[PDB]
Amino acid sequence: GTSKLKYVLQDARFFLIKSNNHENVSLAKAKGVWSTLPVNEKKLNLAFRSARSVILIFSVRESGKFQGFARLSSESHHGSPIHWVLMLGGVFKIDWICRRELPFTKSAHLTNPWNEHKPVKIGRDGQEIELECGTQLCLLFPPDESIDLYQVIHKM
Repeated sequence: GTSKLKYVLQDARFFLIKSNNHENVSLAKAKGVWSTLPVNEKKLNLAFRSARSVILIFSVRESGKFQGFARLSSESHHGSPIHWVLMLGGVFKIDWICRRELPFTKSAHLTNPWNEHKPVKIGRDGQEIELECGTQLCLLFPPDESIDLYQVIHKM
């Protein structure tokens, strides 16, 4: 069902994360980590302290799709190096909420007030997505029955 998902997204903040290649998103899915340029690292650390949940919604450039979404479980911290394909700051730990894809064609009815009401697929890496549009975007994804949000809820 969708009820634990809606609970996780209650009063959350949402950020569009753009990746240049699929390999980086695959690494993030396997290891539960993300890293970003310093301008976005500061924004996400501020958001992590400000909100019950901070959700990163991932899209690989030119793919025409989002590749899933995850919740920050930590602020950034400077561990085992990660063989990203590229200056990058610290490492955020993340819990995946959905590892399934969603095509941009399916989110055409959602506009982001914090980016001039352009379709939510449009935005620079780090663009914040307003609460309502972000919640509806996350609910469009196909359910990921491999994930149990019980442990995610316990970290909030």
